[PDB]
Amino acid sequence: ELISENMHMKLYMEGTVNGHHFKCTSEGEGKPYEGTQTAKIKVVEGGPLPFAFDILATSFSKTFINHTQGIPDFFKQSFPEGFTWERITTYEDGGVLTATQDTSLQNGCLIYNVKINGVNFPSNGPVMQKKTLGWEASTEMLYPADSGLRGHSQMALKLVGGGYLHCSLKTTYRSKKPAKNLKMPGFYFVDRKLERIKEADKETYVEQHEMAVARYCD
Repeated sequence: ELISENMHMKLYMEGTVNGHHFKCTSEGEGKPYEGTQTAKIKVVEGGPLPFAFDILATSFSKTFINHTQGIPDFFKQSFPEGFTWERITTYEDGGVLTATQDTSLQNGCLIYNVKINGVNFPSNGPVMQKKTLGWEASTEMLYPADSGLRGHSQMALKLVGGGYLHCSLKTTYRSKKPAKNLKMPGFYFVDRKLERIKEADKETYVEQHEMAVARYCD
């Protein structure tokens, strides 16, 4: 019940991509039970980034998923302790972006800390050439594994000039709450779309929106 109808989040992010160091911060809010949220994001060091902001988008919030059909909510159950997540995104043209994240709750506000390693992005590929046009909608499948929850998804990054770049995502979410105090879900799906409200100055400011809704087969 530490998770109310409207919640605010604050985030710190640091990492490198192809050797380029950067940091970002964000402030956001959303409706955890409706599965919607928006974050206002700033590149605060290393800007303007020499790579498409799109590769960072999935690293800016699992408490904001509308868990329907009575699906136990691993994320909302984890508070006040919180949870971590860890992920590899593999791009078909050779780049990989891993991220590790901590989610905690401090004085009613969600606090995210994220670490990023982006490696081997092709120098003349669309990510390093900033020739990308955002993500299509996607679905993640989630089920218990390794004492946490494993998630898998595939995403398509739209490209300037047509065509898409395919990626796979593989995540593990880990609760910082004793397992005995968690009701695990069974296998399920989360459908989500990630959109921009606005951006400015070579992606050094981006306002990002996500809607995410959990379900079974339909």
